[PDB]
Amino acid sequence: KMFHIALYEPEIAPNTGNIIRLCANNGSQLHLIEPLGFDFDYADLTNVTRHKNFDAFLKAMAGKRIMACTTKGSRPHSELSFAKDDVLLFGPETRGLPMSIIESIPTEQRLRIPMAATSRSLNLSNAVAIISYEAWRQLGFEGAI
Amino acid sequence: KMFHIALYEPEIAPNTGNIIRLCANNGSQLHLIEPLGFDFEEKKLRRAGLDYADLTNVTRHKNFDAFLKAMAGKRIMACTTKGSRPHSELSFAKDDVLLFGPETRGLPMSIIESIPTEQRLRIPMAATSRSLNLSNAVAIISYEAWRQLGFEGAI
Repeated sequence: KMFHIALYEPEIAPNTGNIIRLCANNGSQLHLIEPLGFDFDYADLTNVTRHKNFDAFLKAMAGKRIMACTTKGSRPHSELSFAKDDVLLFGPETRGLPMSIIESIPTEQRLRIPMAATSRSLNLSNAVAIISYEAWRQLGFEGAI
Repeated sequence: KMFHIALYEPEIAPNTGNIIRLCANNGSQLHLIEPLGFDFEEKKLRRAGLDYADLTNVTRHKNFDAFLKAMAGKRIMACTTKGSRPHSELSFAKDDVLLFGPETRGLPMSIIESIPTEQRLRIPMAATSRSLNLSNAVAIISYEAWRQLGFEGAI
């Protein structure tokens, strides 16, 4: 696997469906951190790991570098130096990551996607796509045909 | 102002909802080339969490000929699997057009073969059997292009 995409308590089933397919496209593992806000190709499901809670997730990822998507004390995603086996952690669609999780992540590991003057947020699946494909670009798209 | 995102005959309303957000976020104009596979019903933007103020950056074109007249003189990149070079290998510039085929079909051959090979873009893939969701493909290519221009217009 190139990267670990981690979704904290995701809300909207279609976004998670899109992210599962995206993870097959960039060669990444998806991690769903329960509780999920909806019910849970078969080859596309061999790339998904469910974790009972955030603590179980941390144990399973112990030793990996965790990047969090947040606008609090973050740089533009393209300014971080990504590496194989990085974890890319995303908050749910309507709330973002809780402060207790954001505070446990150093500011050097916080990333945001730049925005123009517009009040609308990006769809979560598109945000994962932009961040994971920027990270993959930095690794010369290792494993692509 | 930044780029022109052009969707040829898009099929699925939620993808277009996502791409409206993408274009508002990077300071781009969205171009919908009819026929579309959905309307812009009040009820339809409602389900997308959007309204008509979000459509101030959207242009509808009656057909591809109308689109070409409107884009007269602009550089047109085709985002296609029958593309030659990865999206990140092209050098983008302000006012570039990024043209995407619909969800289930590619662009017609008359469009693809009329575009120089060096302006045909593909997104690298681990698994080539599966295609990218159209909203994700737009996101990847438009934000790579915006990165090359130092995210001009971000706040």
